[PDB]
Amino acid sequence: IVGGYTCGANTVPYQVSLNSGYHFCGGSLINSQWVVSAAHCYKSGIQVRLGEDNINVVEGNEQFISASKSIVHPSYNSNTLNNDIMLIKLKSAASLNSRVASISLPTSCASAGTQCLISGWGNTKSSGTSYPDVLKCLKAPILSDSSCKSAYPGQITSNMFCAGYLEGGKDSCQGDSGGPVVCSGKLQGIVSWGSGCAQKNKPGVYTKVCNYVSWIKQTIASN
Ligand SMILES: [Ca+2]
Repeated sequence: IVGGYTCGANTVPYQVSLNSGYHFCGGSLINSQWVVSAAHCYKSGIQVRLGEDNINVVEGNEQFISASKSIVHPSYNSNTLNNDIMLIKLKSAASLNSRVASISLPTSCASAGTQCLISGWGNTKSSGTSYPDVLKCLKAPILSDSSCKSAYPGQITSNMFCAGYLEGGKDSCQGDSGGPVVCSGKLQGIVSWGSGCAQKNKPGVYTKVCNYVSWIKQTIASN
């Protein structure tokens, strides 16, 4: 996260770190056994880390659970990042408490202008490189469809939305991928892509979760 702030330990209790020997992507806990992330975060040998603040120190509230199964969206396109969504099942159920908690799925899609909370352990620099140890947060608004498509002509599907600041300086970045965008208490987005981070006229692009709620529900009911 570029130009964000320190969240505060366990104030975002649905935030997970995906670990394959090192943190590489975020995710969201949506019930005691399931995590939503980005399909481009796919890899084998995922361990899901819940209750994290400092991802390099064991602070006492963590739960480390291996994934039993990953399921990339059937229509995921790795060229365009259309349908950039994946489900991860945990080998055992997480214990839910004040520090580990699920986030609700949306019943209806979010509206342009709505302020949302984006979080992760990704790069905090615009052009350089610095990765944080504690969880970073950012408030950012959903941008109109028209301004999104203007920023990224010929690249935006109806399964994507833009959020952020056209003036630049505030954005998600690499290492935040797969993490949450939470608006009005619902998971509305997944950190997907962007042209650089925090650049003028290049806002963040997010997977539009409300288009996938049927697929998530049926997949969880069968696996
Ligand atoms: Ca930790």
